[PDB]
Amino acid sequence: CPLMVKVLDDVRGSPAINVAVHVFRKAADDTWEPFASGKTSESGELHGLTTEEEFVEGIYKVEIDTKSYWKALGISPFHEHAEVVFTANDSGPRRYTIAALLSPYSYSTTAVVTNP
Amino acid sequence: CPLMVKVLDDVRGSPAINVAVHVFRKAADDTWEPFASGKTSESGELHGLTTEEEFVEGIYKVEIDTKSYWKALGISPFHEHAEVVFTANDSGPRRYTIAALLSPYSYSTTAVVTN
Ligand SMILES: [Ca+2]
Repeated sequence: CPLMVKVLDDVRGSPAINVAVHVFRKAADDTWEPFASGKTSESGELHGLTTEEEFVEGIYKVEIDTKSYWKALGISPFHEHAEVVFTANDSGPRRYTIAALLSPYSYSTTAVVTNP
Repeated sequence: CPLMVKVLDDVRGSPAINVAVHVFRKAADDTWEPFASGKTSESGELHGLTTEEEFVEGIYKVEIDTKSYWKALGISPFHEHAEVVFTANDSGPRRYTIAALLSPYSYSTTAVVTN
């Protein structure tokens, strides 16, 4: 599993469950092509987005649907989504974990990158 | 000043100076229309991006060119840029400050909206 996303809720001190995540890959015409998507589990994690084969080198955008998460909890948020944009696999396959720590008017995002 | 952007460097504990910042407004066709841009000052701040008359309700994207900032310092970065996408909503709080706290493999962003 070469791309994983983990999301935490900093208001309630819990994993952020059922958060929609969309991944896009920058296409040759500079548009964003849908690549993969899913929802976080009860642990706040989203596994199984892609495979080593499918996950070619390129520029990827991970969009985390934070606004819907806050709306479901009955909280007024500021951001539409959290966005993480990065070049992946430029020197061969790597494994990427994108974390997002969410508050209504702020978020933090970190990447952990490991070599298989 | 309806909109200000402040950028900080969490490796050296300093303002992030001469960082390119681009703001876009979402158009009816869902494309991103250039709205304002500039480079951060010696204080890490970018003022004078827009006026009250120009800054209408809608969805805005702030793209901060972090990759160019780190690479020039000789430090290898992860992100292409930092992105902040938000809805501007008319109410009492009318001055928006978007702050970005930068590290090579992470960033934090907060918004302060005051009256
Ligand atoms: Ca390459």
